[PDB]
Amino acid sequence: MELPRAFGLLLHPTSLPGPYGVGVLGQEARDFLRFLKEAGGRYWQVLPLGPTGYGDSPYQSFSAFAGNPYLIDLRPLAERGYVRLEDPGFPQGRVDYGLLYAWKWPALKEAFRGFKEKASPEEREAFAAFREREAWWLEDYALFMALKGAHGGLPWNRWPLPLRKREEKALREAKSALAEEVAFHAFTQWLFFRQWGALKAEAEALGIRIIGDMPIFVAEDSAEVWAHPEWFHLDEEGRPTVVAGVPPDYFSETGQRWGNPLYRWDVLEREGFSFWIRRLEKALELFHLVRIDHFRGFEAYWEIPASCPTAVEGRWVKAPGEKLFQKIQEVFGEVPVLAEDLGVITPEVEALRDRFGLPGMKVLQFAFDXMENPFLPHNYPAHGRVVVYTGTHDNDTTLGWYRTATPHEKAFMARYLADWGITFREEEEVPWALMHLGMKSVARLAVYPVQDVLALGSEARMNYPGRPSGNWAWRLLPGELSPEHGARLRAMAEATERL
Repeated sequence: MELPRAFGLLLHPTSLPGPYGVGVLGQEARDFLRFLKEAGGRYWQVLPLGPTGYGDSPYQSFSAFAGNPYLIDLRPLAERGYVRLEDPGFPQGRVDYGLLYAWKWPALKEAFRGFKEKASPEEREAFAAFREREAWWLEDYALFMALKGAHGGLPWNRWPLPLRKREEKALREAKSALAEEVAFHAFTQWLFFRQWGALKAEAEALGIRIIGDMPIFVAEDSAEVWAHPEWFHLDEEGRPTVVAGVPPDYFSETGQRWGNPLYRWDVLEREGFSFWIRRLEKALELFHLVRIDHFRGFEAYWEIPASCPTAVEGRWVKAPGEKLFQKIQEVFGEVPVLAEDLGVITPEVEALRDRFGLPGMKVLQFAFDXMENPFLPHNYPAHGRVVVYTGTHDNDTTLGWYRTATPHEKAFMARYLADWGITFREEEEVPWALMHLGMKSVARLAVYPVQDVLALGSEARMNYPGRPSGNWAWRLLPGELSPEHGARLRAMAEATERL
């Protein structure tokens, strides 16, 4: 792809302001695009947009194709008279997922019954046309979700055998018995993609490009895994025999055990890689660029045995990334894909990343704990084909990171900033200082989390890997991201040839 000198902002839609407990795809989503555009930004980065389960994690989704029903704006539904909206008293600046689960799900089911009652026949036909078009994933997803309501919320590999093993009869039966619930689930998707679609056109008109996020491994308890068990390393009970993650590290004694099911790469290859083709086609329908997390996993992955509680035990296994990407380029003609190449990177990963022209990432928060550090701007690629962040959604906010930074990191940070003419007076100025450094760098694309723009502390951290609760809940306050914040970003971009 072509990456011009620009800046953008990272903001998961759940973090948008507005009523009813969670950011949605309506007015405030548009207001934020307007803000971005007037600030000179050309990129909006979001996290995966699928339905969430236990933990509320976008990275542990019930489906690789579906959209998050929590993101649906209920306001258009109320106007059409499908539902009456009663706000139960949501808190400010955070998603109370418990209340959202207890309130938003019923409200959606209400809107569906109300839709069936009053919707015009053209609305019903378009909905039905959507179901026919998206059928190759939707039928499994919608049945998957309905099956949870018939089975106490159990994961697919815990449902009765006939349903777990996907017998034709059991399936056809279940689909008949759960007809209405199956349709409700499909109705959430119809709404999601039409709403996302309208938002994507708004960004397009405003000249903003949306960077999507595609995890390499999908979730154990998900419709696609349930529908293609042969593609993953599962036992006959449908349970992972080995799981994903990363081995012991400099930054992690035990490493991280993700729990994701691992692909049977050889079986995907003989089959033709349709899963990947499908995922990319789909991502490109929603986004202009897509970031693939754990990119190095296309070359080799850490195979953790299921019966091991950490990441300490395991083995590296090669993956046919070279073959997959040659197939992708042959079939798509272009990989508008960004690579997440953090952690320990071998020359085999770099070769493969560079072989396909994929820009990697740089994280400033990791640049000061040691001049040779690759996260320092003077060590960036001569031509700047990289994305620089202060920190991602997995890191603390820059201010938060700085308050707990070691004495040697702070001292070197300040000496390095001065070498670039950047100085600061108070620790609260550190986010902007590092953003300026990133904008002054050769990195074609500087993308910053909105929390750094507001210089927020640790309370506004989005994900703390390792903590099981409290994540993905940060939300902006109405009018918190002000016009002055915009003009300030504009000037920085103007001053650094990013406009």
